[PDB]
Amino acid sequence: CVQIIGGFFTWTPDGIPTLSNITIRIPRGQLTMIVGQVGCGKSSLLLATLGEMQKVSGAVFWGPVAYASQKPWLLNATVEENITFESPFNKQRYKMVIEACSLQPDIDILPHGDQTQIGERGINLSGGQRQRISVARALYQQTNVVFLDDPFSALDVHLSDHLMQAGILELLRDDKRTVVLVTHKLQYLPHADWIIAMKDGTIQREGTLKDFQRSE
Ligand SMILES: Nc1ncnc2c1ncn2[C@@H]1O[C@H](COP(=O)(O)OP(=O)(O)OP(O)(O)=S)[C@@H](O)[C@H]1O
Repeated sequence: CVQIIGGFFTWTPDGIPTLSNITIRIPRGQLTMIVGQVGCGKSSLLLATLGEMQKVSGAVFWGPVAYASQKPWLLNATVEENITFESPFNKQRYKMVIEACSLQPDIDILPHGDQTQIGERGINLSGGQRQRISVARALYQQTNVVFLDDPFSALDVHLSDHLMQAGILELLRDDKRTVVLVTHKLQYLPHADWIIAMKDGTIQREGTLKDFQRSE
């Protein structure tokens, strides 16, 4: 599991802290949503769980962890390359990830059916395509933990439903990975195990769905 006790850090060598008194357990094989308002330390907590931000006074334990950031990024290479990301290619695995991301038709829409040279930052692609490619990169890698920083911001309702069904609840939940996804929707609340509510950089309440509905 991913254990955190006494969260405390900020974005400076000295200054007022934004991370304050966070204690969270992320057990294996469990969907964990993080919900809250705009500016409640969701992605900050994501990067702190990563070890990206060495906290001032606190303990954090859990490694190579797959992670798709909020702002999508690409390489100066092909689509297959960005989705493989220096990994030995697979037939069934890669085709599964391609189909489960609702990406094969739009991939075939491009001027080059595949191995198309993705431009610098993705000028000849749209935001939703970049996001789907990032989510495919995150899902395709073989690892224990996956983070997805709101992968449903530039997607429709149909594509988001198909992604959360085929790629998340059927493919991620298949191999029993520790999926930690942060977003704000309705369909995903009853599909997770632990609900995490954040307010002003503090965990307001914590627990499961029933422990959240039986509390204030
Ligand atoms: N890379 C960074 N460097 C310095 N400051 C940052 C950085 N990222 C975020 N911040 C600051 O940290 C504060 C909180 O940022 P976030 O944690 O990303 O907000 P959030 O609502 O919890 O998650 P979002 O909005 O979905 S990314 C913001 O006010 C930023 O000014």
